[PDB]
Amino acid sequence: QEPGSGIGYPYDNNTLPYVAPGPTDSRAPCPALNALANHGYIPHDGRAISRETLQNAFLNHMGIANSVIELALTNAFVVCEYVTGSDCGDSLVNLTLLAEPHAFEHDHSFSRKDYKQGVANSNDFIDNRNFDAETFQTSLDVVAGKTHFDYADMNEIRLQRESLSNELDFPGWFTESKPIQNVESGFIFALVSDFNLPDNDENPLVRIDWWKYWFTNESFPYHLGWHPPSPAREIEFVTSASSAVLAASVTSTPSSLPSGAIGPGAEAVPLSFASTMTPFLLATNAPYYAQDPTLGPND
Ligand code: HEM
Ligand SMILES: *[C@@H]1O[C@H](CO)[C@@H](O[C@@H]2O[C@H](CO)[C@@H](O[C@@H]3O[C@H](CO)[C@@H](O)[C@H](O)[C@@H]3O)[C@H](O)[C@H]2NC(C)=O)[C@H](O)[C@H]1NC(C)=O
Ligand SMILES: *[C@@H]1O[C@H](CO)[C@@H](O[C@@H]2O[C@H](CO)[C@@H](O)[C@H](O)[C@H]2NC(C)=O)[C@H](O)[C@H]1NC(C)=O
Ligand SMILES: *[C@H]1O[C@H](CO)[C@@H](O)[C@H](O)[C@@H]1O[C@H]1O[C@H](CO)[C@@H](O)[C@H](O)[C@@H]1O
Ligand SMILES: *[C@@H]1O[C@H](CO)[C@@H](O)[C@H](O)[C@H]1NC(C)=O
Ligand SMILES: *[C@H]1O[C@H](CO)[C@@H](O)[C@H](O)[C@@H]1O
Ligand SMILES: *[C@H]1O[C@H](CO)[C@@H](O)[C@H](O)[C@@H]1O
Ligand SMILES: *[C@H]1O[C@H](CO)[C@@H](O)[C@H](O)[C@@H]1O
Ligand SMILES: *[C@H]1O[C@H](CO)[C@@H](O)[C@H](O)[C@@H]1O
Ligand SMILES: *[C@H]1O[C@H](CO)[C@@H](O)[C@H](O)[C@@H]1O
Ligand SMILES: *[C@H]1O[C@H](CO)[C@@H](O)[C@H](O)[C@@H]1O
Ligand SMILES: *[C@H]1O[C@H](CO)[C@@H](O)[C@H](O)[C@@H]1O
Ligand SMILES: *[C@H]1O[C@H](CO)[C@@H](O)[C@H](O)[C@@H]1O
Ligand SMILES: *[C@H]1O[C@H](CO)[C@@H](O)[C@H](O)[C@@H]1O
Ligand SMILES: [Br-]
Ligand SMILES: [Br-]
Ligand SMILES: [Br-]
Ligand SMILES: [Mn+2]
Repeated sequence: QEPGSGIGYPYDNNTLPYVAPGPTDSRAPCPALNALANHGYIPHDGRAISRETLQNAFLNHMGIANSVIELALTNAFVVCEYVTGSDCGDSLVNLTLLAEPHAFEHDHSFSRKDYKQGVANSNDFIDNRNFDAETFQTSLDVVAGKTHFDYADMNEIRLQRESLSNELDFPGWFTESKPIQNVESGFIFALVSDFNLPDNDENPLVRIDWWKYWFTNESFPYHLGWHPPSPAREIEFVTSASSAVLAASVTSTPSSLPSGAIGPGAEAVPLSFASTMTPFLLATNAPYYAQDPTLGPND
């Protein structure tokens, strides 16, 4: 928000306003990076981004400590080298390359379509990067009529997304990605669980309106009482939440789940790509921004 507005105070004492991305700006498949870039906490054009810029942006503006993004930084740079064909040093070329499929970006996302979702021909691909309202609605519908949800609910959401994706994706495309997805499940708990409840740290419940605002608007739900977690969330919280989601008993089982969907997931690890492997072409769509309504500088 506008620095003088004091909307972030006393959690964030140095805010910057929301500015919609323009057609030439680079955006990510990540709702967090996109929100940061929309505020200029990382470059508004989404290009030439250092590790420290990301670290400071997450820590100072979203209450996410360095430990939370350690692997994510490593993997961002692995993907940058893979896509561009050379080492990216400490300047991530852009955000858009992070939507390279079957890499850091993955199938069965909560709010994005898959790279080959619903395509008639094997060579076709679609926008697996920008926010997709319909896809996100398939996630929200699992918790329809509710204001909050718990670990077991999140487990049901990711299962619904896996089932839909396995059914809709071009045959042979679908590839399950429980370890990366469920770090992101833990990220959702870390950012938008309800810290106003007494047992938040031990038993976090996602506030659905906060989650919807963040994902749909790619800006921060201050108007709904949200603020950056204080103290900043650490990696322990995230991976514990990840484990808890996958540990939670399944009471409704969708059909067409891939093998071993239900049960513990592997620890997320650094990505690696063979030098002989050429990257898949990136979707070229202009960056998404909220238009129903469009957002003001304080939104
Ligand atoms: C340098 C740090 C980060 C990088 C490079 C990064 C990268 C990515 C990428 C490539 C995806 C796409 C995966 C897919 O859904 O197919 C993604 C998704 C996601 N990211 Fe980030 N991320 C970072 C930090 C964070 C943080 C700190 C949060 C919140 C605390 C966050 C929240 C999410 C969520 C919730 C998704 C899933 C979106 C969906 O499934 O629709 N990210 N991220
Ligand atoms: C973010 O950065 C990525 C990585 O550099 C950009 O994707 C790449 O964009 C270039 C164009 O600048 C594409 O190069 C073209 O490739 C075709 C076919 O290989 C060739 O005939 C053209 O002469 C040109 O070299 C490249 O394919 C593409 N990489 C991938 C894997 O899709 C991306 O455009 C950047 N996005 C933004 C919004 O900045
Ligand atoms: C995206 O942000 C906009 C702007 O903050 C939200 O619009 C507001 O919605 C609330 C209800 O929750 C109203 O009190 C305000 O009057 C709205 N303002 C405008 C301009 O409409 C919008 O709800 C957010 N989107 C989501 C899905 O959370
Ligand atoms: C992205 O741009 C490419 C050309 O630069 C197209 O060939 C791709 O099909 C893809 O097109 C989509 O996104 C662009 C934004 O650059 C739109 O202009 C198109 O209408 C399309 O949605
Ligand atoms: C914001 O400023 C107030 C008043 O000086 C201070 O008490 C608070 O610690 C600051 N918040 C942060 C995150 O530094
Ligand atoms: C989240 O983190 C837990 C613990 O590392 C994993 O089991 C899960 O698969 C996801 O990566
Ligand atoms: C989540 O999982 C990691 C291992 O993946 C632990 O290091 C952490 O303490 C938390 O349980
Ligand atoms: C790891 O940490 C999470 C979040 O604090 C808990 O919910 C979980 O039970 C485990 O202790
Ligand atoms: C990972 O961690 C979670 C939360 O502590 C457990 O519920 C799960 O069984 C696994 O050990
Ligand atoms: C975990 O527990 C639930 C009940 O909470 C069962 O429905 C499920 O089959 C699993 O054993
Ligand atoms: C078991 O409980 C889950 C949520 O924990 C529901 O989504 C499901 O329909 C069943 O009642
Ligand atoms: C739905 O069905 C699966 C397997 O049939 C169970 O693992 C799950 O607990 C739920 O009952
Ligand atoms: C229980 O919930 C699952 C996952 O959301 C559905 O696939 C199933 O139809 C039932 O409603
Ligand atoms: C987004 O842009 C629209 C213009 O259509 C305004 O009406 C709105 O206030 C917001 O700034
Ligand atoms: Br670029
Ligand atoms: Br489809
Ligand atoms: Br796994
Ligand atoms: Mn995806």
